[PDB]
Amino acid sequence: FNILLATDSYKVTHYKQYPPNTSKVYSYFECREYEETVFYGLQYILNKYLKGKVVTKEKIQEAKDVYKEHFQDDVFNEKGWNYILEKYDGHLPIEIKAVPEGFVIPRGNVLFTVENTDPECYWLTNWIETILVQSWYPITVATNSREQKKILAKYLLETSGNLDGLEYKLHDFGYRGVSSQETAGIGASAHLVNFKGTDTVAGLALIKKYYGTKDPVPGYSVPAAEHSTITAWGKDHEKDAFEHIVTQFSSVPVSVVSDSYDIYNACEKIWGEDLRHLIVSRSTQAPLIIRPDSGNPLDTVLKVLEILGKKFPVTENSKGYKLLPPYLRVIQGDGVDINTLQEIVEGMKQKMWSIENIAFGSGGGLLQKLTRDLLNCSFKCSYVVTNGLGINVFKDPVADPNKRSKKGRLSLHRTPAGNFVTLEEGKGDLEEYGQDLLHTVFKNGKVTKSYSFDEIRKNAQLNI
Amino acid sequence: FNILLATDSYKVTHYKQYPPNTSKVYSYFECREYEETVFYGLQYILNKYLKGKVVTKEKIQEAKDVYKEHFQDDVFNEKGWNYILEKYDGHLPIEIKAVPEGFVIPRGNVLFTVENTDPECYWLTNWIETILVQSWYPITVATNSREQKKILAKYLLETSGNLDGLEYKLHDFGYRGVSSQETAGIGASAHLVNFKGTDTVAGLALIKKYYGTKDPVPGYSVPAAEHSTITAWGKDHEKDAFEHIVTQFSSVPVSVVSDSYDIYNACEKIWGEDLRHLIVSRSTQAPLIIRPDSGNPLDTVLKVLEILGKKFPVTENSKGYKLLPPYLRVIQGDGVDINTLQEIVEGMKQKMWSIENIAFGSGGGLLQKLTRDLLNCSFKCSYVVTNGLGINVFKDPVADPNKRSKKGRLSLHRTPAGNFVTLEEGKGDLEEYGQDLLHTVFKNGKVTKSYSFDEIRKNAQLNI
Ligand SMILES: Nc1ncnc2c1ncn2[C@@H]1O[C@H](COP(=O)(O)CP(=O)(O)O)[C@@H](O)[C@H]1O
Ligand SMILES: Nc1ncnc2c1ncn2[C@@H]1O[C@H](COP(=O)(O)CP(=O)(O)O)[C@@H](O)[C@H]1O
Repeated sequence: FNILLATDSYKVTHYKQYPPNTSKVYSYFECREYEETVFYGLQYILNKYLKGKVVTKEKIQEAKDVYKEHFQDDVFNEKGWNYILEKYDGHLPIEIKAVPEGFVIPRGNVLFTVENTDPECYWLTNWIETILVQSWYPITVATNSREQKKILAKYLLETSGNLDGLEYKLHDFGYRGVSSQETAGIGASAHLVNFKGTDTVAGLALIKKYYGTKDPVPGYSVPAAEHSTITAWGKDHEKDAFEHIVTQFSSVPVSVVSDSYDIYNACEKIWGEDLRHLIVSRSTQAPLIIRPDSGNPLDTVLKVLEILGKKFPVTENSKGYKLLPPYLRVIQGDGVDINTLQEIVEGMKQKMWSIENIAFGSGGGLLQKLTRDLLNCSFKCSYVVTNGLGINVFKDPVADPNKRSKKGRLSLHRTPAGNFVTLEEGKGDLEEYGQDLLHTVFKNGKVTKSYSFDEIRKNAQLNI
Repeated sequence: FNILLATDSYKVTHYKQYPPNTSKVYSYFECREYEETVFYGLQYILNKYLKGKVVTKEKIQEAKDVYKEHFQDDVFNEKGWNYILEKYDGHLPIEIKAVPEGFVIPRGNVLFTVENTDPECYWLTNWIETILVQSWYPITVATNSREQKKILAKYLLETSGNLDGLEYKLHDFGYRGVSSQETAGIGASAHLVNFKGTDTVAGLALIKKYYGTKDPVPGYSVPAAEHSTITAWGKDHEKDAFEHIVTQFSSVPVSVVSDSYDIYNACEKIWGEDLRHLIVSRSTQAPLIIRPDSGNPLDTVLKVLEILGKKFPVTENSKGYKLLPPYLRVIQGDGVDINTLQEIVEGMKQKMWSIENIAFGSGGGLLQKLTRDLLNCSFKCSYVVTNGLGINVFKDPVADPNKRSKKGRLSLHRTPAGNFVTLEEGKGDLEEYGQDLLHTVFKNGKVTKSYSFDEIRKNAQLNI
């Protein structure tokens, strides 16, 4: 990895575009006015890409050669990078201040600020915009995950009277459905800010390396069939496949994909009749989890539940909602995103089914179907010093007031009612609103302030 | 990077789930029935992740320990993995056959197949599903980028009578808008199958390392302002910003974001009067490229063109469409995806503006707003050998015929009319349909057939 090659091409020329005698460029990240965002993921970037000796004589030469061909010209700022190498032993002269990770913050508030700490390196702040802006992704995954947890909590409370099991109710199965290995680890770690369940091993390793937890792992999984392990038995042997699998995993929970040929038949005749004896013997600590995986997600779930309700001993919990026996559960892993999750739980509640009966798996919906537009993640310059004079800078496009950016030096504060406000134009120096909530997390090549994953989870909790 | 840790967790238990006495699991990848897809990206994954000695004792222990905590149980198949270490010096006993990269293939056809080459390794075919299915992403980016190129081609032809500059009409600005560094490089390279322009330099490194071109670089870029380099001058000095930049880059094309404050004023009064003299003197090889970046994408483009056509000498081309002077162009980079690109060119044609006038930048729309669902990318088992008998396996969910998978051993053929057919149930052996288009690309830890990026581009060409 070469930081000199991890920027948008066109930023290679920007050092020639600033007003002459600019000694300072100060920029900020916000999610422009999903009402509140979880701040997560910056520390990963600081550690993996930004900290330490990131410039070498070989990296300079590599970038020189690449840009010569990419531009067919010599725009590359070889001198500026040589300066950083010689003066700072390749350590970036940059200060980054940030809200603590895990913090839940309303939209349109400053989340982090970047500035150069050497006047020669005015051009550096925005060189690193590209890399730092990728934090949109773990912010957005964490926020969307947390929004889903809010929905799950509402209906579990309504239908059961408590939140037992909540943190296992939405499980990450997005490994194959993301755009890369590196994305898999980052997104899975972001989901684990809110939940405990992941099939994406790389998330755990990222957390261990970049954040740290008290546990050996933050993420968990249970044995489960896939279509290949059922259909390999042949069409006429779906029952033999079912019986082999539940018997192989008779004392731990086991998920079994049941829609290979006919989901309604598998539930009513195979699970509900031929193999019933192997289900009702099972422990509360080791349920069979029936997995539909096709058809209309709500309609399938309701019909699966009605079928099981006629074949197995259903009870009524203290809220008046129907509850399967504890050795039997359902998981819906097909077509799950925030919208369909809401429809499924509302539709279950309407038909008097406890949210205790169900859990969810999500892949693309959880980790891939998300863009920087969802939270309007944006990084803009708000303050420059030119000729020793500091000036408040901003954009304000005529045709879109939503893209208006903030002015001057920024700080984040608690209001007297305990909400958040971002003060502009250096006004946080007036001290009418207490101390700035941003901390310096990076300075001159060093990470200066850090958070364990446990602090992060704590910060990201629902009100409850 | 540990391949034993690069699967969905639940797959760890699948060696216990297949029928006893199974010696072969054969699986295939298709984009289930955007009617034709560009097959691109597998060769990256083969080289980075799959080839050579991928198993070591250290990797085995690491996996063993992680899995003990994740599952809170001993389910990891140490014996299977140790067998591969000792018998094959850690090389994967797997054969993969694939259609050549760059091939454009209709929906619902086999694109690659995977099988174990040693009966002891039956479980390995689907171990590596997760990592292989990640090919959905470069497949999908290349396909969606080619589809935008068809739209571009159509309207450029209709409005100008040729395709000059087509390969430069859609520029990749998606670096900051993707989910990670790795995605950035994979996505940029997939876009370069169809176009020449990227600001994501990692795409170029990937292509050189994994595919190779006779070109010194496969992608190119031009000097461009951002809001920071314009707004830094202060609100009253937009004109000085503009002036400084076009003078810095007088002899090459230069793109200037013009909507910081009021794009309509910038075009009419700043470019159109104040700085008109610095524009009209410019070379055809070095235009000013005006960049709007807000408002309704179509409306803003049209109004920008209306303003400019009143301040600058418009001609009418041989097809009757209006054309700005060669020193003056426009680039829309805001809000651009396949849908809006189509609306803009059609809006332009309706108002009698040539598509020669415009180029497009796309970020999230190009590299991030895509999922596995768009082309229904799917990997499924179609054939097993159990007790020395081959059986044809498939799924066929009652409620969703779109999810029916293919049966038996598969091959891809040219039809007599020159289309594609996938033969099922090993019927390709009857040899009624000429050569199987799938070629072995991986066998037993070695990459066996490679494509340069040059063949890939040639294979992915438009009809025209
Ligand atoms: N064991 C499991 N439990 C719950 N959901 C699962 C699951 N295995 C797979 N899924 C669901 O199915 C997705 C993976 O898609 P598949 O490759 O199994 C089916 P298809 O996309 O080929 O039609 C996951 O992202 C998840 O939503
Ligand atoms: N030089 C340029 N030419 C064309 N489009 C550009 C561009 N620079 C940025 N863009 C467009 O804007 C996207 C980057 O978003 P920005 O951070 O510049 C504005 P915002 O996202 O904060 O509202 C790029 O992916 C691209 O579509």
